[PDB]
Amino acid sequence: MEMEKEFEQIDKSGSWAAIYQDIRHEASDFPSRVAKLPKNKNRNRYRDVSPFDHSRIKLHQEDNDYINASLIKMEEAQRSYILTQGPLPNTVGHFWEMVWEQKSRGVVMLNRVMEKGSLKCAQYWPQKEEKEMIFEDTNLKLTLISEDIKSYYTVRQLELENLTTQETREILHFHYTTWPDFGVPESPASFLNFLFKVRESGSLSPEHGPVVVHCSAGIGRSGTFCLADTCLLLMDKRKDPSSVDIKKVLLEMRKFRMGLIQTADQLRFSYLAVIEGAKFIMGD
Ligand SMILES: CC[C@H](O)[C@@H]1N(S(C)(=O)=O)[C@H]2CC[C@]1(O)CC2
Ligand SMILES: CC[C@H](O)[C@@H]1N(S(C)(=O)=O)[C@H]2CC[C@]1(O)CC2
Repeated sequence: MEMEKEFEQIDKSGSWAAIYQDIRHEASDFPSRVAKLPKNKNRNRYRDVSPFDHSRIKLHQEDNDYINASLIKMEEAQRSYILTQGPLPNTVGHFWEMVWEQKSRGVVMLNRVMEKGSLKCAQYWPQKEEKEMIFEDTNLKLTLISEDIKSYYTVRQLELENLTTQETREILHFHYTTWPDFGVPESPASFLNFLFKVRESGSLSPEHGPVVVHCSAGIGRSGTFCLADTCLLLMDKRKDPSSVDIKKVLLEMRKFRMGLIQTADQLRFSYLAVIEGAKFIMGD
């Protein structure tokens, strides 16, 4: 079926939970043996969210190459994404090592450091220009260059220096600051505006390594971001945009990381975002 009318048909019939459970039943199951080794327990935020072995990002280190991060490679859309958990106190150096080694331009953050009165990820970037951060375990230096605070999101320019080689690179930090502590946003308008700002920066384009996107577990909000982006790109590329099947795209993405889209409300919100986004592209 088309998307917008399949949407109203699920709303009128109130069957979002049944649709979402079907997706959960059909989703891929691949091994995640490296994630479950005892030496990696303090590298995982949640015991039930792990990267598959076949798609995990490897650190370029001979001691321990493990990080909780997955490469999502979308062949028809010609887009790749790295989805990862919010960094932990003992993985902030690994996080920036990955950004460096994978040649990423942008980092997309969809959570606040504290939500619901609890810590959802480490404070992993510097908050003042004159107070830079040094990660001694991976030999990297990180400096805040500029910050632009808007009503729904903040964009930061950061300098990452590899202290071994003295090479430097500019990294863009895109921080969506207004996702509610409970539920999903009422309108997708600010989320779409944010997606378009990431796109306009070059961070999603083939001349760079894959964008790094995270929330707390790296599957819920993060899944919504890449699902919406890929669906909109496919609608632009194909002769028949009504042929894009958001459930099929989601199942393709779940070949590369488990659990993408965590609730039926996140599934409905993803439909809403793609539907509204397709009207603005036209092109309007
Ligand atoms: C009551 C929670 C359900 O998951 C609701 N469904 S439901 C029953 O299928 O209509 C959708 C999405 C989330 C929701 O609260 C609002 C409409
Ligand atoms: C080619 C990877 C580098 O050798 C990494 N650095 S780095 C970024 O150049 O400082 C140190 C040593 C080993 C390493 O993988 C992790 C920390």
